Amino acid sequence: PVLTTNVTDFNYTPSHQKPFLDIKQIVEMTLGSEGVAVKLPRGEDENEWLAVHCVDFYNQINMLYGSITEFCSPQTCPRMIATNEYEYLWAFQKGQPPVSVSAPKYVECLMRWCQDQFDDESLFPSKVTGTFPEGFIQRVIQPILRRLFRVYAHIYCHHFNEILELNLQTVLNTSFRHFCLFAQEFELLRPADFGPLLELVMELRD
Amino acid sequence: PVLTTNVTDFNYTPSHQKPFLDIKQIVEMTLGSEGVAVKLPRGEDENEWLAVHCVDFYNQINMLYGSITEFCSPQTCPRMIATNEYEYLWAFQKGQPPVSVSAPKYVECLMRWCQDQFDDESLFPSKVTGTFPEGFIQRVIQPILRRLFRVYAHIYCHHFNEILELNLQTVLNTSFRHFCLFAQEFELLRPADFGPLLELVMELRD
Ligand SMILES: [Zn+2]
Ligand SMILES: [Zn+2]
Repeated sequence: PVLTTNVTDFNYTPSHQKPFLDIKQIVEMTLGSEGVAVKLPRGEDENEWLAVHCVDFYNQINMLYGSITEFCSPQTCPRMIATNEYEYLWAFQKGQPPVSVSAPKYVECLMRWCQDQFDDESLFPSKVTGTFPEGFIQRVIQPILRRLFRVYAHIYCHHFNEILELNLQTVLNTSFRHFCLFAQEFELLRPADFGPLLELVMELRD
Repeated sequence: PVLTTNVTDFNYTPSHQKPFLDIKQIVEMTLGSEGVAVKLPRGEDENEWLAVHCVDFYNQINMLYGSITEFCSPQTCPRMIATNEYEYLWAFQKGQPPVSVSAPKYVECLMRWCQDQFDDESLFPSKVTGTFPEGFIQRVIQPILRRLFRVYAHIYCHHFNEILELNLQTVLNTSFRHFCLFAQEFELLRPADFGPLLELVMELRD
């Protein structure tokens, strides 16, 4: 949930997942940085296609957070924010009210939660002989995409300078563009799910 | 030195450094992947320019190894190799003969050794009022560049598929190209220092 208005032990720890098979200033920096597979194939299963890409998107965000993880600590980022207009909250026990947490605690919990869904055989069948549950796209895929977006939002609004230092602007913008086009093709994310990055999506998408 | 012919605890650990201030198959995969600041500025000090870029190159290699580190363990890569024609060795105590070690042990030792040179005030002055030692370029910069190259060699020859999975082919090729052009401009590396990547350098450089 969304609230709209030298210690290293507690930074985000990356983990790769095995394959399934103000805002105006921020956006101008993003576009200026550049100067320095979406459709379901015919005969292919939609759930499988969406499952494949959901694990792939997790892995791109894992690689991108991992590149800057030493710059995001509970002292640099005491709240999970995407500018001062958006704060994102985490519920530690399911069905309980979400709370304010530092950005790396948030990212850690969220990413480990995604891996727990990928690793759950009743959600993501790990054999050819398994099936997907009813409501898979709405009940599993959509919540995962909505949450992974919040990680992109924190990176762009609070760590873009570091991404630029490492020359990862094009990899970041390419991943995000593919994430947003994929969500559009299947109506997984709507304009409101983009929060502070709406203009970015308007520019990058096309 | 050069010899020419589920446990996770022992993979390479990344650490960012604060800013100073067969082979034919491998090369064709590299070029096909693409379809899916060098001169000293006027009035500027050469030692400073080379010191700045040496820490920057370390940081690009750190980010690139970090992206694939879970795929390089003492079981996947029991020797530090760049194809079966080149094995690179590490001396654990200075002045002693270098030995065979696993790739991630090698990379760990080498990168931590680079940081120890960057952090040594008598080599890399950490204030405006320090000076560089005599022989800086030959005795400090050149050995560091020669060693960092061996890390690029292992990545290209043994982990390129994983770099491709993460869409980092262009970032890898861009870093390596800039590394090789920088070495050419100042004669830091010679054609022999490139070992198995000579053809790659021939294609990428220009
Ligand atoms: Zn942060
Ligand atoms: Zn390896």
